[PDB]
Amino acid sequence: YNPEFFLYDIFLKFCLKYIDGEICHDLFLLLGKYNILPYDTSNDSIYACTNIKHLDFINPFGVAAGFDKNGVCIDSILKLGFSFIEIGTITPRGQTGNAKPRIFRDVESRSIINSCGFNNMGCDKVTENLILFRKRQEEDKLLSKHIVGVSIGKNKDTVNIVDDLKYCINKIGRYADYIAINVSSPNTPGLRDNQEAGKLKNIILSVKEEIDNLEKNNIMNDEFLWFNTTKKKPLVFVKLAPDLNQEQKKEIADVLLETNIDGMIISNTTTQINDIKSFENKKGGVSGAKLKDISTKFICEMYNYTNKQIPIIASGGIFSGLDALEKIEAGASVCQLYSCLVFNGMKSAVQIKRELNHLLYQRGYYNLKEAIGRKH
Ligand SMILES: Cc1cc2nc3c(=O)[nH]c(=O)nc-3n(C[C@H](O)[C@H](O)[C@H](O)COP(=O)(O)O)c2cc1C
Ligand SMILES: Cc1cc(Nc2ccc(C(F)(F)F)cc2)n2ncnc2n1
Ligand SMILES: O=C(O)c1cc(=O)[nH]c(=O)[nH]1
Repeated sequence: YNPEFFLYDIFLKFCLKYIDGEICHDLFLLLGKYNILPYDTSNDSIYACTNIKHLDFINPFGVAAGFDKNGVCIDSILKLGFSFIEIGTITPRGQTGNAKPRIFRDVESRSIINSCGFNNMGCDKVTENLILFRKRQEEDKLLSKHIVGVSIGKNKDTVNIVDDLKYCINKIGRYADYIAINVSSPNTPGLRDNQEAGKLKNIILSVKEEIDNLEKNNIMNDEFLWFNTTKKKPLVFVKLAPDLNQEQKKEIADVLLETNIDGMIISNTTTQINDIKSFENKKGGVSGAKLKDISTKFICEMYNYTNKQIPIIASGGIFSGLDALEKIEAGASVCQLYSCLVFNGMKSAVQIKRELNHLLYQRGYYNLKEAIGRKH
């Protein structure tokens, strides 16, 4: 460990006590931007590698979407010891999002509620940011093999979703290792942009198509077209809300198999939790420990319904190595953390990786890839 991490966690716990949540987030994004945040320079355990198709993760931990919506702070967040980051959700046109304050924490239950409503600087500006990250990456030893995914969304104003995605893909696809389609947020009407199997099916196919076109259109060899990490075309993921009945779930599984989607992110925030007293007057989706059991259960179901064919990215409610293993044995290949960072601070990646490494050894597993879906 380090004093650096120690000093910052005191600082962060202080901010947690006094300051508004969104103000804290921005301050830490700002420290990152300025590169005063601490680095995890440790070698990751080779027995904790993971992959989704031919996309390779130096470790099983990344930061979920909504954390660095505008890609202002990628180098620093990655250097906290994460293998990947999912920037966005982005929109073609920048939006203010809903009225502030729109992030509320509950320390006792280690949980968050939000109604940001896709605030972001918009596709063009964010693409400029990612471009600059990619150039920084070519000369930053700590960033090599690190993965940046991009989460893409419809504008609140907009009538048609596909058009919005196509635009995003056209602008930012060249710089992405994967694309995350989310139709799972709370906070855009209504309540969840539709994932109607026919709708979703239509959505997924349009996305792959746009990506394919970029490959066709460009005259360059892949080494100079894909200005990303993998040097190949961005994979396609879809992020699902956990607020669906068992039938809606089975119908979605078919669609993912039908379209041969590269992976699924399970899951987004939920609107089905009331136990939080602080949150009673509040609007939006809930994150953190209260989501943990719900989202795990959801991982299991979709793992079964897709016949284990389709790779899973786990979110959220994961704070410990134990929480991580529970997601992995349910059928998840990689894990994403949001809430843990707010709760546990700068050290989350370092701590969780150690915790998982120890736990993998004490359960007799040889490597991480052996534990994926081992509850069946
Ligand atoms: C403040 C806030 C903003 C979020 N913004 C997005 C977003 O822009 N796109 C997205 O797909 N998920 C977003 N999420 C959902 C997270 O990516 C994640 O799936 C969820 O928090 C569950 O993980 P956790 O329990 O570790 O927090 C957001 C969550 C919160 C807390
Ligand atoms: C205290 C706090 C912090 C914060 N986010 C935050 C940002 C960055 C990092 C860093 F990457 F630095 F770890 C850690 C935490 N939020 N977000 C909503 N409420 C928050 N309250
Ligand atoms: O931008 C938001 O408000 C938001 C998006 C999302 O996908 N999930 C979430 O909880 N909030």
